[PDB]
Amino acid sequence: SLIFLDYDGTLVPIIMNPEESYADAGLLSLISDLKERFDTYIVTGRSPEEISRFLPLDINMICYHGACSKINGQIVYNNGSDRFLGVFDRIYEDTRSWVSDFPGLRIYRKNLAVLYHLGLMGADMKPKLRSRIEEIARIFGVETYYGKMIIELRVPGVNKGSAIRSVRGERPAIIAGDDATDEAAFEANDDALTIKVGEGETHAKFHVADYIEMRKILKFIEMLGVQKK
Ligand SMILES: [Mg+2]
Ligand code: NA
Ligand code: NA
Repeated sequence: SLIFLDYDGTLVPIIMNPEESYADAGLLSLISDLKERFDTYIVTGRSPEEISRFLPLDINMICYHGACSKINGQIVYNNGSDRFLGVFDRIYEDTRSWVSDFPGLRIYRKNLAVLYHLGLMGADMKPKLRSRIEEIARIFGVETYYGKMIIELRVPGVNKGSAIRSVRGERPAIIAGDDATDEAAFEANDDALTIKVGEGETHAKFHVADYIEMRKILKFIEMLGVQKK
């Protein structure tokens, strides 16, 4: 059957340095085993280049919250998102210097998104930075996402739920995630086995404490298949 797994905060912990989130041997073994028994999909806001190096396994992925997928190794742009490739290049070029204007600010460039991390930044200039980002968004016609210590410019209309729905249709599936974008995905796929990771109110059918418990559940599902055959 199908299994859709969010990456950050679901399979790995949320950390201050997101560029370091490579999968450890434990996760590599778990997913390696899991993909042998289930059609496995990593669903993330990360790019295919990121997940590909973080988790170098033979699995499918829905990236950028659905703007691009990597299926059977093929980079597949969805909803004509490739029309935005030149846009994000320009956005990065015109805003990369902000790292000096706002010491502490970190900018993560991706083909279809530019993520501004305010984690190490001073509090005082955040409202100013936020307004600058929104201005760039209006200028280039892109969409702005506000997360925890994060502000990301992305392709308008991306939606994890819709992307997942599009793949599974009505087929049975497991869907796991840790934040609002996943909560929304559960809503768009409420007939699936929804799993919430972390604290907070949720409508998921099952709930786990953290990525460690999440991994344990996946570990168990694997053992179930070993007996099942
Ligand atoms: Mg997450
Ligand atoms: Na992470
Ligand atoms: Na976690």
